[PDB]
Amino acid sequence: SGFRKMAFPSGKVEGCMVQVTCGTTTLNGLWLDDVVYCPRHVICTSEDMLNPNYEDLLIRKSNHNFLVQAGNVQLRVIGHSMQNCVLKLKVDTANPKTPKYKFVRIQPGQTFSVLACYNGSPSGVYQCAMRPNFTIKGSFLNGSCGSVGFNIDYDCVSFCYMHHMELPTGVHAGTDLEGNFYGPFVDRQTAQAAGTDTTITVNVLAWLYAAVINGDRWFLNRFTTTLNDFNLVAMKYNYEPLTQDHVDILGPLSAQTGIAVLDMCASLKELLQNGMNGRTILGSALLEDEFTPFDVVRQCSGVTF
Amino acid sequence: SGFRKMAFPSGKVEGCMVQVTCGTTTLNGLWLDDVVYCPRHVIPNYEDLLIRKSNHNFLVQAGNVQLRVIGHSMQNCVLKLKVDTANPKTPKYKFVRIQPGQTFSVLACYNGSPSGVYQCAMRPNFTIKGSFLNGSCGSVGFNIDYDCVSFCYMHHMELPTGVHAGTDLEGNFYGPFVDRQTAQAAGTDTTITVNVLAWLYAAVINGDRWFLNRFTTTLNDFNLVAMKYNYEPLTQDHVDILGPLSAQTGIAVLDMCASLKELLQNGMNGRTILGSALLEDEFTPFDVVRQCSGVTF
Ligand SMILES: COC1(CS(=O)(=O)N2Cc3ccc(Cl)cc3[C@H](C(=O)Nc3cncc4ccccc34)C2)CC1
Ligand SMILES: COC1(CS(=O)(=O)N2Cc3ccc(Cl)cc3[C@H](C(=O)Nc3cncc4ccccc34)C2)CC1
Ligand SMILES: [Cl-]
Repeated sequence: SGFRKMAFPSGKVEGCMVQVTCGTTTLNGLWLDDVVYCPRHVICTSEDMLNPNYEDLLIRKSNHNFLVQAGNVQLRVIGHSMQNCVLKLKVDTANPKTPKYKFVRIQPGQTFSVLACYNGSPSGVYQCAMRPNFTIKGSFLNGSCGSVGFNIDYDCVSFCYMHHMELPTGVHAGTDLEGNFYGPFVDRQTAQAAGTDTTITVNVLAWLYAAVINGDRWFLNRFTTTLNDFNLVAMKYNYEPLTQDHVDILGPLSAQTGIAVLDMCASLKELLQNGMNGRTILGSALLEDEFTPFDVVRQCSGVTF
Repeated sequence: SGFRKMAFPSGKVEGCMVQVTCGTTTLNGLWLDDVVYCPRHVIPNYEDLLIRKSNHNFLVQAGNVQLRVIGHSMQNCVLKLKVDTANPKTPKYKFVRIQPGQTFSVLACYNGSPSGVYQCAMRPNFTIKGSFLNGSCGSVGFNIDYDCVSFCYMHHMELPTGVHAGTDLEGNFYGPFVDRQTAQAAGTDTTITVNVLAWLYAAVINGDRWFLNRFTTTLNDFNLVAMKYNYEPLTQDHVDILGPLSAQTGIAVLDMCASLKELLQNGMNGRTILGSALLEDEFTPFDVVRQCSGVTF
């Protein structure tokens, strides 16, 4: 019993965190085999950030301009290249602590763990979701750039995010490990703002199924809904449209609890209309959207209370 | 910017998790140097049950390697299995006993394999609101101070309300519990007042000031009000501990108490604080300072 926002154990990622310094800028890098991956803005000044020409800034650098530190050991950079918004620093030593890993690009609604780092040293781990507007609501201070997001289903680390910047609203933007930004963001000090955010509907439904598994059914009703009538109502509360894929994905949780997806959609519609009336669901007074159907099946028991 | 429920990095603890099997029971153990620590219920008159066991009855598995048990002893509700191999991954560590209100990270494990990490607090009723399934017994709670792991909790059981109970690493239970199948229940819980105040200071630091007002209060008037909402009494020590956050934000502790008093009497009125519609009590003053400063390990 219980339902917590649970992160993956971070040990496999901790052994990959290094510090990268170029001139006055210091940030974090991910050391996998003989390559250190880091945000390309490590080559920038604060002035450069308005309209940086990364190709022009990079051609002026040599390998020995990049200082890489793994613990108390200085790594020697023997090559460098840029792939999209990430810099790949070839080093003389392969990381003996390199785990089994993949680089995966995720979709909005997907969750992952963030190992927040400063000066190549891990400070904390927390669970996050890629918002529908492609930002993340993280907890990051200056010096956190290069911190990574990941999942560890089985013993393989799937790296899905590298931190690049904080937007004016306090939310965060970054790239996959191939350097492609999530969303329409640029690694430039440009007037850019997160688009209007929405609630991840499939995740709220998954969390309502988690509540039923743990023994709570106060929020259910005798009604059902068509998928179209549910979406017409959901859009009015800034909820993401629910697709047939989302309905298919919720199939296993529907079969375990005995509550059809469209019947759980009817309960959500009523919760949006009435609120909670002094009650909570899994210790929360708001509808939680940062647990996916996969996270619920992973954390919850296979036997409904 | 941002404020999340953050756990310590778990790597130093992951390298200590092992699987312990005795008969039909399988649970987790903590391997430090040449000793594996686990709940004694893996084997009730525990001394009588233990005398009938030999070293070879305890099967200990670290990853894909079988460790050989060469001795065993009981300390309170914890079994200490002496093994033939010292853990080469043993970190710098201490065994510490925490107080209610203090927080810690839990590395939840099944079959000696870590599955997740989450942050939680020792409730004033000595239970923890964890997330554990069958097979999680022996999972540990800890804090990291510089490079030293301070082990503070070992999981033993789930109570009927779904909350959890366990011991320190010396085998002493947190709370009036016993390690047997009998009628036991968590007492009525209260809210950790000093932690709610710390979280209100975290909200101010993150730019949320709607709850701030011109009023102040006395410690006595605040405590009279707090007792009526099932909040723990606020002591002069709690006021002293909140000193740094008070100086940083410019809001006196009894000034923040007047805001909390108004939040208890009026509610949030459709508003949230740090993305929450409830008053959060699982961040200590030190957790707030640490997350709003970037301390590393
Ligand atoms: C909205 O302005 C802020 C960021 S900044 O200092 O202006 N900054 C400009 C900028 C622009 C583009 C890119 Cl790719 C990186 C950056 C940098 C940046 O985003 N750094 C930070 C990342 N993650 C959390 C940070 C919390 C605080 C400070 C800085 C952080 C540096 C919050 C102050
Ligand atoms: C009231 O909870 C139940 C627990 S039990 O299976 O009866 N149980 C009896 C018992 C007695 C003493 C001691 Cl020290 C440990 C235990 C065990 C226990 O507590 N295990 C569990 C711990 N943490 C989460 C668990 C979630 C599910 C199951 C079991 C868990 C085994 C479901 C009925
Ligand atoms: Cl995805």
